Amino acid sequence: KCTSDQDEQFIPKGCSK
Repeated sequence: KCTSDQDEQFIPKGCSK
């Protein structure tokens, strides 16, 4: 997930991957 709760400026390792 890219957005988790709310992480608009932050995407984790594996989101767009």
